[PDB]
Amino acid sequence: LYFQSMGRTLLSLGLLVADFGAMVNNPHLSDVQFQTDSGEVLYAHKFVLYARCPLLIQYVNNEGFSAIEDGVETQRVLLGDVSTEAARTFLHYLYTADTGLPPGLSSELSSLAHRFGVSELVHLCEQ
Amino acid sequence: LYFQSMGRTLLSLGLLVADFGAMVNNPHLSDVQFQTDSGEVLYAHKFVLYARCPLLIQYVNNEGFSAIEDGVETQRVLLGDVSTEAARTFLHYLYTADTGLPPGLSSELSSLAHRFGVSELVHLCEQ
Amino acid sequence: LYFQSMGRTLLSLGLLVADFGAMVNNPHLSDVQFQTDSGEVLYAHKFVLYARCPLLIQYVNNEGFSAIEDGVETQRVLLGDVSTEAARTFLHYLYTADTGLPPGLSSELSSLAHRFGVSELVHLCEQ
Amino acid sequence: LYFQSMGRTLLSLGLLVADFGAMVNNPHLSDVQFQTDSGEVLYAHKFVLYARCPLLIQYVNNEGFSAIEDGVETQRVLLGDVSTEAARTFLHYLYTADTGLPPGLSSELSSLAHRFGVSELVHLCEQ
Amino acid sequence: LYFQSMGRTLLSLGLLVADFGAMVNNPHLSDVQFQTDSGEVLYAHKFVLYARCPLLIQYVNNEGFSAIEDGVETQRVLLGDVSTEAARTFLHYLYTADTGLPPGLSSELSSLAHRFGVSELVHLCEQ
Amino acid sequence: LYFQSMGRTLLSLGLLVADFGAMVNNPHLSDVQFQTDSGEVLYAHKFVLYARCPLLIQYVNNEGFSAIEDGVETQRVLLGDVSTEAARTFLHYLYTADTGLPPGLSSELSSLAHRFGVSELVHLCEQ
Repeated sequence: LYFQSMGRTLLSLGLLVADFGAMVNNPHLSDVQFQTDSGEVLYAHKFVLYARCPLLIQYVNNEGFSAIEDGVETQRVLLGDVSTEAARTFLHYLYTADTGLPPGLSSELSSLAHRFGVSELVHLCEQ
Repeated sequence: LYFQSMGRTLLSLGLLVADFGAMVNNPHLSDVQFQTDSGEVLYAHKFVLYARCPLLIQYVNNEGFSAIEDGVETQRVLLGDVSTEAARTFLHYLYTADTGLPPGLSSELSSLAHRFGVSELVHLCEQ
Repeated sequence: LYFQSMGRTLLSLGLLVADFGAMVNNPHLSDVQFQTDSGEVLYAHKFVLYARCPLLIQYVNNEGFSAIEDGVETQRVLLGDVSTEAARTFLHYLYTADTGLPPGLSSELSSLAHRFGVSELVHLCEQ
Repeated sequence: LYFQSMGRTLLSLGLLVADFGAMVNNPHLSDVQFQTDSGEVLYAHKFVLYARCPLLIQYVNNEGFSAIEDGVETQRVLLGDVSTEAARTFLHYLYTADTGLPPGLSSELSSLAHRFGVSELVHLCEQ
Repeated sequence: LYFQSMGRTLLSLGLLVADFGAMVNNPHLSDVQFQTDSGEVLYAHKFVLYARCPLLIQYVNNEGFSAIEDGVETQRVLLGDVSTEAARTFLHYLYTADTGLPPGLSSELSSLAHRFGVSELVHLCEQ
Repeated sequence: LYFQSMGRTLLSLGLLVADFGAMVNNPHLSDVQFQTDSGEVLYAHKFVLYARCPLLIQYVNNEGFSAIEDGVETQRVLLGDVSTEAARTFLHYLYTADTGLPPGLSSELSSLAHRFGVSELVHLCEQ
């Protein structure tokens, strides 16, 4: 039953990526956030960062700091020299593995990918 | 939504082939049957034969003849010089496009495929 | 030989769906037809309906009636409250498992799918 | 560049599922845990449960309670009438969408899937 | 690890076809060339022709002749009655197996494919 | 016609890899060969090496030397510190992109892959 079986497999995986995609920049259950030079804040989740990107969660733990936002404590991390759109796309990749990266952002993404050791994303950007 | 979309596609196609597979040698709605030299009768359906194999439905219409089985009229067709297992497998291919052909049968199948112009099945058998 | 093997598999399945697609609304070997409220008649084949959709063939057998068209007897079935285009698309799905459903029809299709228990098509329509 | 592109896509998705798979029953960053009738505790992460399974996170929030384990506070939730292996497999599905479910567990899984509205997993279990 | 494994597989194959594609009409290491009726010369490589197309390398060996171009000896072969674009596309297929054939060329390609026994390309052209 | 189209695509690519696979260690049209420390000679083809592996063809051109074998001149290259089986597998990868590498050879292959810059093969070996 190859077609039924592969069909179920792809469908399940598609639901999973849509489900985690809905958590990108989602303040619900967010325990970490990134502030970009524009002042914009991007909500994230240590779960994803730890699971997907050891250098990034290390940076969060070392360079992040306690902040109160709307009466709720979080770990804020400054993420400088990058557009908010590029930062958001980088998080989207960690959450969803989506390879459809906007070509206008490749330079930034590759810089992010490089800084935090996301080899696979470097390759996406070079290609 | 590539994964959801391809998943749904493969799943639907898998159901379709399982559904038509259940009609192979199924006397329900059968309006044609093949008698092999062993005396065994294989039930089939002109719908499939017409849609999938012009040379076979032509042979059915030209060489077939009226027969009564259990009080019900059908078109019986003699299909000589082939094992029942090979004939059954050939019908299975017309109904399901299943390419997993038992290697022990390839010579017979290829002969059937050749006689009735099923090019694609010839190729499966040579390979 | 994965690529040769999967290639042959997809190719065979593609031929099968094209072959059965050519039977949609095809009066040849048609033993059942649907009349829509517009007066348009859609030719079908009990083979497909029985194999693919138990609730639909049950409705055909229970609610259908004998009709003579061009001197030939068939089972006519009234299929009300649905456009001919939606009915035709529903049959196309039963014959081919094609998931590319015209978005303009999704409401009708979903109603058809629901009425005749085609779960998979309900899902296609919701998504 | 279809093959390079689909290759990169599947590879990225494969890394993602392996990365999240490593978080199944992983106490690191765990903010919720399930206690089964055997007394065994399964570590989980509200991030996944919220994103993937609304009925389960609702049950966690409503029926869960504060617990201290090794001096650290978490939300403990009793998950009765199910083997630990079945519970663990259910979490594995929420984290990874893996469809390769051990057949010995299908009855339990289907019961879990049903209770928490994971339609897709019900289907996997029936098939 | 199906997704990682198939991903690596497709990616490797994609690199291979891009690498050999870069050799189409590439004079580097060319030991055979085709002259079309326009006077245009197409560089090729006996390696590919021998491996992929027995009738073509046979024609090269039988009908080709020694030629000096820029002080370097090669085997020149006249390839008449075909546009350079069609000849180039035919070579591209032998080097890369690319099935995306420009529809404007199908008649020529099919003639080439026929003359040199490239069954698979005949089929691409008919379809 | 997705299934017919992808089927044709995979089938063509499968033929291509089988065709080039038949050239691995094939003395026909061989213009370069590798001698391993066991004394065994592996036939190769500069076409492939140039197209697929710049560092390897550079090594061939710089370190290779003229040799006469059975009265025919070739470029012989010493390839030390590696088993013949590992060397042969490395060539097989350059010719076919086959990712199914024998696990017993991964250390050698990775050393070869590293020495000649075949990044993709390094990754196959680490995984």
